[PDB]
Amino acid sequence: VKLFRASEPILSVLMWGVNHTINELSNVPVPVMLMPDDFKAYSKIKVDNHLFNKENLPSRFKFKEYCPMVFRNLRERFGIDDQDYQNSVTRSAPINRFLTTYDRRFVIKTVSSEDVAEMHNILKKYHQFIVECHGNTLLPQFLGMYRLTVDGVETYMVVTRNVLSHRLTVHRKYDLKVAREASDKEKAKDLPTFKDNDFLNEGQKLHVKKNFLEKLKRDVEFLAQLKIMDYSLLVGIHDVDRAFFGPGEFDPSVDVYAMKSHESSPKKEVYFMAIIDILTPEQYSKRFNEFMSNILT
Amino acid sequence: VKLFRASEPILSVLMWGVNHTINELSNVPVPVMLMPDDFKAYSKIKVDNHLFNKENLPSRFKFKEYCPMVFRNLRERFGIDDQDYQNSVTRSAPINRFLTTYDRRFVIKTVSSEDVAEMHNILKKYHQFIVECHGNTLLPQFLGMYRLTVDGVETYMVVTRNVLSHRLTVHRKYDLKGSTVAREASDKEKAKDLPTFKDNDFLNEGQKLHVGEESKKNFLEKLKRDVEFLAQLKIMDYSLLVGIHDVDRAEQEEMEVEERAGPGEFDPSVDVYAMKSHESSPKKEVYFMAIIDILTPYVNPEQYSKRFNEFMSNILT
Ligand SMILES: O=c1[nH]c(=O)c2ncn([C@@H]3O[C@H](COP(=O)(O)OP(=O)(O)OP(=O)(O)O)[C@@H](O)[C@H]3O)c2[nH]1
Ligand SMILES: O=c1[nH]c(=O)c2ncn([C@@H]3O[C@H](COP(=O)(O)OP(=O)(O)O)[C@@H](O)[C@H]3O)c2[nH]1
Ligand SMILES: O=c1[nH]c(=O)c2ncn([C@@H]3O[C@H](COP(=O)(O)OP(=O)(O)O)[C@@H](O)[C@H]3O)c2[nH]1
Repeated sequence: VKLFRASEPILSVLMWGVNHTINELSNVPVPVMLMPDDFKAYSKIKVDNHLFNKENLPSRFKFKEYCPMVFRNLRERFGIDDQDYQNSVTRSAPINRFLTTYDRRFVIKTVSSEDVAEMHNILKKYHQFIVECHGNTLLPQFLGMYRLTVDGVETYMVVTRNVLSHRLTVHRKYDLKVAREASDKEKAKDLPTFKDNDFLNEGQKLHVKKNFLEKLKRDVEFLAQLKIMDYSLLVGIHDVDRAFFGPGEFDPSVDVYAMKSHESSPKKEVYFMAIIDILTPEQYSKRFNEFMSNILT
Repeated sequence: VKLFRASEPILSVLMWGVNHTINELSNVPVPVMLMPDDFKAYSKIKVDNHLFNKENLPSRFKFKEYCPMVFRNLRERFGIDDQDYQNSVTRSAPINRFLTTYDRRFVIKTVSSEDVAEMHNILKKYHQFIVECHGNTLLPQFLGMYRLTVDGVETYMVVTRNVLSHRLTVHRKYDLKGSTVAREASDKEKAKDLPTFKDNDFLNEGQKLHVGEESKKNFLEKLKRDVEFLAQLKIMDYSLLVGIHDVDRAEQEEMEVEERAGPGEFDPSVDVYAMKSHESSPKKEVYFMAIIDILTPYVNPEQYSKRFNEFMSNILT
């Protein structure tokens, strides 16, 4: 009995909508191939209840899902079962614009209308690229894209697989990208978001092999070839020593970006690494890949 | 995996709609009491898909369900699981406005805006009457009420449990009102495969139904209660539907089917209007008898009750 009880009403709508669309999809056959119209398609449901089920849901709301067939296929190619996605979103309200599902498995990012249009422009080439990778890639893994309408205001969301581990507490986070550095406001947060200058001014390195770079070069060559800029690389460090289940112990089919540190590392660490924010040139490609090529040993 | 394949889009939308509302209802807890809000409530969904899932459903339709909590409660009170209701509507399209679910268990009647109004106007008294009779009534057992919009057109439908059996063939059928006037079946009707005979055809045929004292008394007590209730609510033009199933003929036809390559026993938990004929009776028969068509408000209602009951009393011995 899924009460869609949430910290606030828009989360109740997100839960109700992902539950709804994923069931509806379970009654839609898996095609032999996607078709171009699947790349221009959408689902839209408008709910108008009166004196009914208003306990946790709003009474009037709208839910739209962009390209349901394309994102169900992507979900498949990334190895995510549809019922697991639905459970991660509806079993418990998502948590803290940036959310994760209660089980920290997926992140729900609020995006702009421009970002939704941009993804619509990149989607067929992105999907074909993921086919040709067999999902082995450092790009964001898009699982769904939704518009919600609550109290007249529209909100747009993109669901991606979490870069960081959903079980291991991550101890230092870097948003590696002129020159950028952490605001002292951000620098005073419970888990800071250090940017590019303070990974060099701190002396951290990540000691591992070379095939990470082989995947990254393909990814960023693709991003540039699609005229995308402004993307970052997200890096997380987990210090095993800080500390049933275990320490440094993770499932690589769930934390897909995780990487064990070499025996040669000073600290006993596990790293997580992936590309983020790819919804918006060629020079960016080379400068950014250089920066990240000089951080593995 | 449910395609909702149907010969007409409206049927597909009906199947989608009952599926949707029953599954939504399964996330709403089951209340201790009904609140009065529950009798003025409704649920509305408006679907506008685009290049998506258009094999069977329309891209654009609307579905409204009335007092979903009250009819869920009624379903409970009549012994019907929500899961079974959903499955009879959605496993395969309803068939031949009048339909029954593929498994013959429930009847789906297209009704009018005024019928929906009168159903609201009587629903609270109807629920309490069902409550204080424990579901023991000849009246229609209402399980759902919906409004479909396909191609900008609104269709109201009312779901009821079948007066007739879902297994036993029904060989003769009458629609009796007890009216002073000459209710007789047209040559048109009388020329159909299973015609619905009316009063004067029931009398000019000398049909009686030997049911036996115990069932006859339960029946006449049920009917007296029910039609006093209808008179209280100023309701008229309701009929008694009677179906006769010939056990021997059923066996003959059954064997003529099996030759191309119990008997007369029914389950009163599903065929709730069903009665076996008396031990010492001419032919082995099974009857189904219930009241139908009770959504038309205001011969007076008390006068209608009187004439109706006086007629139905002597239709069975
Ligand atoms: O005594 C009542 N209590 C009610 O609670 C109630 N709810 C509906 N109705 C009757 O239903 C019919 C039209 O159907 P409906 O009302 O569903 O259409 P609508 O006017 O709401 O929508 P729309 O056609 O403008 O889009 C009309 O006779 C409504 O008066 C009720 N009568
Ligand atoms: O636990 C997390 N798992 C993630 O997978 C994840 N992805 C991003 N973030 C954070 O959100 C902002 C990036 O957002 P962005 O889209 O790259 O850029 P912008 O600030 O323009 O929105 C920064 O604060 C990032 O540290 C994540 N946190
Ligand atoms: O629960 C039921 N199971 C049935 O199997 C059944 N068959 C008919 N009816 C009712 O009887 C009248 C139609 O009789 P009809 O003469 O065939 O058609 P109509 O009078 O509209 O021309 C209407 O009240 C129908 O809803 C049935 N009710």
